Amino acid sequence: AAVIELGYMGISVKDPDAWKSFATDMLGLQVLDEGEKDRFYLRMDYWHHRIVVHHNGQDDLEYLGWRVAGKPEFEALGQKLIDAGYKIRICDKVEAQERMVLGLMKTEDPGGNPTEIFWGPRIDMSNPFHPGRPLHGKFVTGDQGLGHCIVRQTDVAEAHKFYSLLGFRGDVEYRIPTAELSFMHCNARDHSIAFGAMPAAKRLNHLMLEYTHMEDLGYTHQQFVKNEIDIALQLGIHANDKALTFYGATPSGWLIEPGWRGATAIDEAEYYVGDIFGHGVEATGY
Amino acid sequence: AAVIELGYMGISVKDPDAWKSFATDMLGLQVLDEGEKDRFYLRMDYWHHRIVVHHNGQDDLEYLGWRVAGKPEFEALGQKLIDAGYKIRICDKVEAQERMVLGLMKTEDPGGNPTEIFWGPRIDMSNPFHPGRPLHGKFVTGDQGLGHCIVRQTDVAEAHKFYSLLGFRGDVEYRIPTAELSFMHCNARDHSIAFGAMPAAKRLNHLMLEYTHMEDLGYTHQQFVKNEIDIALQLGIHANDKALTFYGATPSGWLIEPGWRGATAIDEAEYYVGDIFGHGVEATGY
Amino acid sequence: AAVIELGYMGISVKDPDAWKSFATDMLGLQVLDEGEKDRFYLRMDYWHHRIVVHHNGQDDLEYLGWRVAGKPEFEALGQKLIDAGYKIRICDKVEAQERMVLGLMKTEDPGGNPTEIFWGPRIDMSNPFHPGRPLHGKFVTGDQGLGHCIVRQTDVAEAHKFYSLLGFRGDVEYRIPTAELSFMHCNARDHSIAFGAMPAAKRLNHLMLEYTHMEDLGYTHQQFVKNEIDIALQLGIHANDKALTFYGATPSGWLIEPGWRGATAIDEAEYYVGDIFGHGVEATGY
Amino acid sequence: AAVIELGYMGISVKDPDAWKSFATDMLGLQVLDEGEKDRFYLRMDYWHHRIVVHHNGQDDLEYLGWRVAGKPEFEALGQKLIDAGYKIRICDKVEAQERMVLGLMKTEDPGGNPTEIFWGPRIDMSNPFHPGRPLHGKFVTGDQGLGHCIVRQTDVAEAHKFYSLLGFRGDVEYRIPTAELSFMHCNARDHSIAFGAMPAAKRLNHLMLEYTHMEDLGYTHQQFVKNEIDIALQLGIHANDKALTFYGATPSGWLIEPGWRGATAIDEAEYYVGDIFGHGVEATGY
Amino acid sequence: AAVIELGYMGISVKDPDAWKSFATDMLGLQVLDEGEKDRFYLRMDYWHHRIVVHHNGQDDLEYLGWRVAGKPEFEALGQKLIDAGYKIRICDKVEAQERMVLGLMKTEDPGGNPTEIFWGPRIDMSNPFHPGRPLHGKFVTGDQGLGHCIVRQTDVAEAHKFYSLLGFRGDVEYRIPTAELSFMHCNARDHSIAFGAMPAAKRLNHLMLEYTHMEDLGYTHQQFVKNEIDIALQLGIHANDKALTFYGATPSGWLIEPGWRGATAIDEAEYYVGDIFGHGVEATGY
Amino acid sequence: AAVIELGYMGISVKDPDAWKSFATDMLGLQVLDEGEKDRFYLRMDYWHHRIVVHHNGQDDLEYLGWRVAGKPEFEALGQKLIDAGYKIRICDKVEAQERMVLGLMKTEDPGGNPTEIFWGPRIDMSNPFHPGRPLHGKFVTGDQGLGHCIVRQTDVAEAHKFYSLLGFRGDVEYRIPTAELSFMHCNARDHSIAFGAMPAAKRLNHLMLEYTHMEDLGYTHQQFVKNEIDIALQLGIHANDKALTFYGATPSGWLIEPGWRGATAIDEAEYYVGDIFGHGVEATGY
Ligand SMILES: Oc1ccc(-c2ccccc2)cc1O
Ligand SMILES: Oc1ccc(-c2ccccc2)cc1O
Ligand SMILES: Oc1ccc(-c2ccccc2)cc1O
Ligand SMILES: Oc1ccc(-c2ccccc2)cc1O
Ligand SMILES: Oc1ccc(-c2ccccc2)cc1O
Ligand SMILES: Oc1ccc(-c2ccccc2)cc1O
Ligand SMILES: Oc1ccc(-c2ccccc2)cc1O
Ligand SMILES: Oc1ccc(-c2ccccc2)cc1O
Ligand SMILES: Oc1ccc(-c2ccccc2)cc1O
Ligand SMILES: Oc1ccc(-c2ccccc2)cc1O
Ligand SMILES: Oc1ccc(-c2ccccc2)cc1O
Ligand SMILES: Oc1ccc(-c2ccccc2)cc1O
Ligand SMILES: Oc1ccc(-c2ccccc2)cc1O
Ligand SMILES: Oc1ccc(-c2ccccc2)cc1O
Ligand SMILES: Oc1ccc(-c2ccccc2)cc1O
Ligand SMILES: Oc1ccc(-c2ccccc2)cc1O
Ligand SMILES: Oc1ccc(-c2ccccc2)cc1O
Ligand SMILES: Oc1ccc(-c2ccccc2)cc1O
Ligand SMILES: [Fe+2]
Ligand SMILES: [Fe+2]
Ligand SMILES: [Fe+2]
Ligand SMILES: [Fe+2]
Ligand SMILES: [Fe+2]
Ligand SMILES: [Fe+2]
Ligand SMILES: [Mg+2]
Ligand SMILES: [Mg+2]
Ligand SMILES: [Mg+2]
Ligand SMILES: [Mg+2]
Ligand SMILES: [Mg+2]
Ligand SMILES: [Mg+2]
Repeated sequence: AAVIELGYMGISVKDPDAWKSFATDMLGLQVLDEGEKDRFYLRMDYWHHRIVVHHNGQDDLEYLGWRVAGKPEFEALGQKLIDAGYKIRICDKVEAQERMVLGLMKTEDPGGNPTEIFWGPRIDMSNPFHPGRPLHGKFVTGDQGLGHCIVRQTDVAEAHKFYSLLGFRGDVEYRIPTAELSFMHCNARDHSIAFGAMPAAKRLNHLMLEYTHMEDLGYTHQQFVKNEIDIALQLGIHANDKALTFYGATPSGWLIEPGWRGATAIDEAEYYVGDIFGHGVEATGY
Repeated sequence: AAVIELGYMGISVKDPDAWKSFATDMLGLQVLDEGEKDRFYLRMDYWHHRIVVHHNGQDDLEYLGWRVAGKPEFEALGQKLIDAGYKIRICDKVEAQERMVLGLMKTEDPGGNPTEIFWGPRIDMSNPFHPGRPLHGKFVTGDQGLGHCIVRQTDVAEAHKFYSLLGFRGDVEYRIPTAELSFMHCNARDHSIAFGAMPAAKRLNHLMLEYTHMEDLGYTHQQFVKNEIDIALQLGIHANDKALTFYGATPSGWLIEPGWRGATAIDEAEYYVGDIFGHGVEATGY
Repeated sequence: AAVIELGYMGISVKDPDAWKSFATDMLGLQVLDEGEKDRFYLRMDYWHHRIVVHHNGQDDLEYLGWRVAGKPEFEALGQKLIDAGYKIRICDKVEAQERMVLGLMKTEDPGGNPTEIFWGPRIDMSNPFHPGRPLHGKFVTGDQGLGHCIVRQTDVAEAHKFYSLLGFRGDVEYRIPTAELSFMHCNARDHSIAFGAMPAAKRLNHLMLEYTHMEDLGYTHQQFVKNEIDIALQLGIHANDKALTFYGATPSGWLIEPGWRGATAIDEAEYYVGDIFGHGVEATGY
Repeated sequence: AAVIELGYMGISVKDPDAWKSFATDMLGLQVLDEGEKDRFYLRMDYWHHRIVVHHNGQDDLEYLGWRVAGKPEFEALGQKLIDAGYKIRICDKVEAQERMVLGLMKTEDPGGNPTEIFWGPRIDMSNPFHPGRPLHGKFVTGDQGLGHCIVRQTDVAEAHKFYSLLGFRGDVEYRIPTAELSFMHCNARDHSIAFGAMPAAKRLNHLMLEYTHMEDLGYTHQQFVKNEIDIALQLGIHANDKALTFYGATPSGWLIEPGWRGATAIDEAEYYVGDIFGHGVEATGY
Repeated sequence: AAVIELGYMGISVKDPDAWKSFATDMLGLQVLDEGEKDRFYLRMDYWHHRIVVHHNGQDDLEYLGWRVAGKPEFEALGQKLIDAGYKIRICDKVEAQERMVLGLMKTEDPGGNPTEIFWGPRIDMSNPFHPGRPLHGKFVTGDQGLGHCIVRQTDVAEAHKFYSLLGFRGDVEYRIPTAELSFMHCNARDHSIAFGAMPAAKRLNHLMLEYTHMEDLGYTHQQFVKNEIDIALQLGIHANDKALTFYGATPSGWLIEPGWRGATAIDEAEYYVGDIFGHGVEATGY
Repeated sequence: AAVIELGYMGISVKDPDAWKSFATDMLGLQVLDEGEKDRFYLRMDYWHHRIVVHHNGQDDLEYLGWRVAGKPEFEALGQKLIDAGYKIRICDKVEAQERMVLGLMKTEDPGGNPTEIFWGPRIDMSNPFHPGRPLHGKFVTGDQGLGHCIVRQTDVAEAHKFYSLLGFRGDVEYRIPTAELSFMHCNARDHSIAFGAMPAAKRLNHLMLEYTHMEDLGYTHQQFVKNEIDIALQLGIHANDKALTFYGATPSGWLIEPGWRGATAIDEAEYYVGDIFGHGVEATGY
């Protein structure tokens, strides 16, 4: 037992007001403002938060927060990382409290992406999720964590070694006429992290969030079209996770992938040379 | 495989007659009197008993009895405790027979709470449970054991180490504006033991018993109100176990927590800063 | 829609104290004494009662109480009986209140058995069933009513005509080397009333009561043997209802048939020439 | 409510000993000999019998026995037949007892096939089915009756009118390059009676019996091949009932159709111009 | 993985003809006679046999045959027994073929009961079970093996050590006012072997066989009563396995325990001081 | 975790055009021609292919391709084979790409059958299976792989050792009056590889392919009969896998076994001395 979900993530942004409107109106996320001068939160479920939005930022990813079941797994994984030669820091109580977790360690993946491992998230059971716009349904989180990210890597083999140590499984799932793309899971979500060896100006290529209801995905798509927000890739279904998704611009320039109907992860490695349908390029430059 | 349930407990009381009326009328427990001069039994199910009520007492907990599956697990856990430096005594046949078990060992937890580990409880299949008052339903026991207790500790870290060795799982689940409260499970019951570092005049803070039917919980609540018995904390739902419960005075001064609809234990550590609703203070001094 | 269950019955007895001990210890029925000088009640479930036990009696049946769904069905069946030439009396409020029902009519079946038709039984939801001895389970009642009775008839064809008018279905199900026995249902209970053309000193041959648990039936059987109460017919399984049952003496001389595992009534008429096994004569003269 | 199953049938044979061996070894039916000089019985289930085999016979069908639910349906259908101009006879008790039924009437269908309508078959629950050879499974009977027959008709429209009056449903289901074949159901069995306008030397073309297990059908097929019994039509699946079946000679010259996996009857009329596969002619002259 | 079922057993008898009639008529077992001069077989299911009945015998147990999953488990358990100091013999092909198994080893338990361990039983799928009398149902075998036996032991602790090594689980389950009785399982059958420290003239106290249907158990009971065969213990339900059973004499003097409705084995050790009901002594001297 | 399915196989043929017509018309496989001069593909499902058909061939098996879950299992099994003394070659990227897999190693089994182990098959999710003739259903593949093969062996013990190392389970399942036949599984398919010690001119005795629908199996059988293709063994059911199958000639002379309704593999070794029914010899010389 090691990493069990993508529990939270932090991003930094240059336009917090635009991000609040985008998150609520375009996606249906809930804005939680605790009156902090430099950040606010986005909720998806009973967790106090799933995304921390830092102000005065770089319009990129700040950290991914990977959950382990408890203290025993936290301690075991820490030692495992040390023994394998990785540089980690166990955080003090102030730093853990900043993230609202019971235990916290910080490191960087082989691509330079700041990576946090924690146990004991804060759950606000007294405060049920209340979406930023009316929703037919809710989000798929639970044992699948918040969603998935594709992040920049320079050495795919080293990236794979690192995430394997963290307890992820997966390998090259697409060979695109040849670019190889690798996808890894740490729970039932088909993938939680993925990467290839392509150049990228930003740490974060995209974040995928999953609705329980197709009606919310469709309405989200309609919101993007109505507000003339760039759709980088049109609606389609992935050969790996079988989800219906599209990719749209965020105010930070990296992409959001709203989706629906993701399939369960499998440990039997398969690869494909294309998607089931759709996901055609529309807006260029992403 | 180690401890699998809170199998029995012993308490001592100053007023056995009051305890008989309380147990039967207020809670629906069954009184079994085997004609012993110094004790009687309370039943909840087919077990010969779940609670031993000793006379001429201190109005506090006398022992918690933790079950293991069988002799192999009993022997293994005994040696484990010895190897870790804890002081245990394997009881002879007379002492085992007193508790009506096939094998028995005695120790104390780090807080000084007398702790028994046993295998092979006596089950009276010929003698079905017959509650002390008419019930709509029955009690939740089975693989969840009799209920849960909160007991006094002086060193939470040492307590955690001890119960971890016994096969329990769990950690700090509430941070209350800061008091930290730890809750541990050894089966599907969300918790069977819990504790914090607060001072306490008694070993036992409260015992929780769970009804299968909301109607019995409601009627129990009504019995407390009708008989003007102190309700220390009003009806509410816990963020951790999701049960509907209240807390009322017993004749011994420590609290009973009658409840309904407890959720299954989880190994993924979460924490909260408050309950879902209710559990407001009413009667003070508990 | 007409008669839907055997809702209650009244019996009269010469020895109420013996009947109280018998009902509680031998059968597990609940005694309810409302302080009336001339009667007490036996409960099986949430109904205020299922059996009224009148004192200063004849050790026989006093009345069968047949339930209809509501007032519309009550009125329709009343008129149906009148139109077919049967003599009925619609009872006033005092008489209805005596039986604790909202509407009541009285008549006699063609065999002279006093027959009541009612709607709106009193249900004491606040007062859950509490058996007269510890039980593993409870009784089968609900949409199947309290049980079944075999009652005396002089003209089977006329009896059949009467119960058919009341909404029962069924005919000759046994031809015994030749005695013909007829069995009729008004709900899922395989039969609620049955009869043949044999002579009988009493209105009531037997009453069948059904346990949910085989363990209670077995213990009941053991109670009869231990207390040296006559077993008229030994354990066996009926070809029609497939229940495991035996027949034992009551203090009134007519028989009780405790049983378990009755099958659902069928509208497709079948007959048999014997039972599946058992039901051999033991104590003679019943 | 009218006819609900093909309950029994009678055949007459010239070689009873050959029929006993055939029924037991080739089909797995149970022979019941009640010591009558002129007949024996074949069982398939708990019914006393499903087929009566008369000696000194014509090697053809003697009667089909159609069940109604009870006396009310029996009386109603009798009057219906009379009112429509058909000739029926209500049988006395001796004649009913010969067939082991509670009520019996006799007529002929428009093709001259002797037709009986009855209620109240004799079920020997004390005497479970015991097949004439070891079987993996048993027969499909229950609410589907014993099987189906194809019988001779001279006027298909009149036949249809008659069976419609009896409560059957169905029409032309095959148009074979053109011969029209009509199939009618009276319960979940896809068909219980069928016919066309072709000439036939015998009343009975074939009887279909259905096994619960494919292994028994296969072994039956193997028995026919091993004993060099004519297979008139090879294994195949019918477009209407979707059953896997073959057709083999009986000692009487008409055909048995052993089968497996019949589909539920439908009230929505369909037709086909051929079967799904197989049912090719092998032995000619049937 | 070690012993997974009681696969077969061998007994020797003085009166084979009496045993054939008893097995078929009284129990519904199938007699298979392969024309061997010194033995015949009893079947319960698709296995070639479950019981070997040797002639010219001692009216006692000859061997218990314990199945392991395959060759790897066979080899591992053999070495385990050798390493623990037990005396075993690996049988040659002739001896294995005598038992109709692919691999066979022979030893004796600490009580002197001949004990065989094997893999690869012969299953006659072509030859479905055909009971020796008509049955409503069949036997419970499959992953539960043929039944259970109680056998003589002189040293219960040594017996327990031996069966524990074989992969069984269980301990003292009854303390009878004090006699201790131990019961061990190797699959879902509540127990497959049991023993105490009481003296016994024979190796075998009783064999329990389980019907799928209560109707067959009842009819079996009726057969014993009708044929005036001693019933040593009357119908009752065991506190441990919850089965309805009785105990009757066999022609060899040891007891058969026909039963119905056995519960699943549990690894959590419980004990009782009596049964649920019944099992009263009738015929003495067993 | 080691081999998890028969993922693909390669055959070589002398008449590719005949094989195309045979595969499509007689079996319903899909022909995929990628324009390669020396080979084409047969599909059964979403995999790019299940069978590679090489031209200019020997009318025999060229290779069996055994799948492992992923790279870790591939590497572990490779080392396991090396450590046990087997000769393996890890293939370069060109060779892996030829088979359309992410990782590939080559060896020979002890019988000389070329054996490939791979991970990461190419799945064409964009290109759903389209059978070569209309089908009622599809093929059974998924976690059961493509089917099973019987291949030539010279030393059954060495063969068993090799496939055991690969993670297969199974042993002798038939003893035929004596020829011993061994059957091994690596997933839920009852067997994926089988063999005996009989002489064979070809590596491949037969390939079994399984339909989801009996109607397709029947139609396939009909196609063989219509086109006068040799049926070596007639329809029957295997005692081990319980499937309905027949065996027919392919254009290469080795046999295809089309079938339906295979049972789940079991780890508990059984043997038989014959099939359930059928599988009688028809066309000789196979
Ligand atoms: O390393 C792994 C992490 C998670 C899963 C997993 C968990 C639940 C469902 C599906 C896959 C599988 C893995 O091999
Ligand atoms: O420009 C990019 C396009 C696609 C991916 C990508 C998508 C899925 C998995 C791995 C990488 C990453 C990129 O930086
Ligand atoms: O979640 C994802 C799953 C699959 C692909 C993908 C599919 C085809 C080509 C490139 C990327 C991209 C994703 O972001
Ligand atoms: O130490 C442990 C003891 C018991 C359970 C458990 C058992 C059943 C359901 C849920 C949790 C989980 C544990 O980690
Ligand atoms: O006065 C007290 C109040 C609350 C708890 C408590 C409740 C739940 C878990 C741990 C400690 C313990 C106390 O002694
Ligand atoms: O069973 C229990 C679960 C949770 C709490 C609790 C909740 C909030 C604050 C303090 C204690 C107390 C309990 O007795
Ligand atoms: O007159 C009738 C009364 C009751 C039922 C019935 C109701 C429920 C289940 C089974 C039979 C059927 C009848 O024909
Ligand atoms: O002496 C009697 C014996 C049996 C029945 C009886 C039992 C079942 C149905 C109908 C009548 C009625 C009697 O008066
Ligand atoms: O409820 C009953 C069901 C069937 C019979 C019966 C069975 C055989 C012969 C006589 C009566 C008697 C009953 O009291
Ligand atoms: O006249 C009819 C007789 C029987 C059925 C029937 C009953 C059960 C299942 C399917 C069809 C449908 C009819 O229209
Ligand atoms: O020679 C015959 C061939 C076929 C049928 C038949 C089969 C099915 C339905 C209706 C008639 C009837 C015959 O007399
Ligand atoms: O039960 C039957 C269902 C269908 C046909 C049939 C099918 C095609 C042509 C002719 C008869 C024949 C049958 O005996
Ligand atoms: O040694 C053992 C052998 C068998 C079972 C078992 C298997 C299936 C169901 C219940 C218990 C449990 C054991 O501890
Ligand atoms: O005479 C005897 C009576 C009972 C048992 C027995 C029954 C169950 C378990 C263990 C021993 C064994 C005996 O030899
Ligand atoms: O299978 C058995 C289960 C339990 C007992 C038993 C129960 C009470 C006292 C003595 C033996 C005896 C058995 O043969
Ligand atoms: O070596 C083995 C490989 C596969 C299975 C298996 C997997 C799924 C279902 C049934 C058997 C069992 C084995 O012992
Ligand atoms: O001629 C042959 C006949 C049968 C098998 C065979 C079939 C199943 C399993 C193992 C071998 C192999 C042969 O070479
Ligand atoms: O898949 C198969 C399963 C069983 C046998 C078999 C059965 C009996 C005798 C010989 C081979 C042959 C097969 O090809
Ligand atoms: Fe994505
Ligand atoms: Fe609590
Ligand atoms: Fe009755
Ligand atoms: Fe037919
Ligand atoms: Fe027993
Ligand atoms: Fe095969
Ligand atoms: Mg994946
Ligand atoms: Mg917890
Ligand atoms: Mg009836
Ligand atoms: Mg039809
Ligand atoms: Mg046990
Ligand atoms: Mg196998």
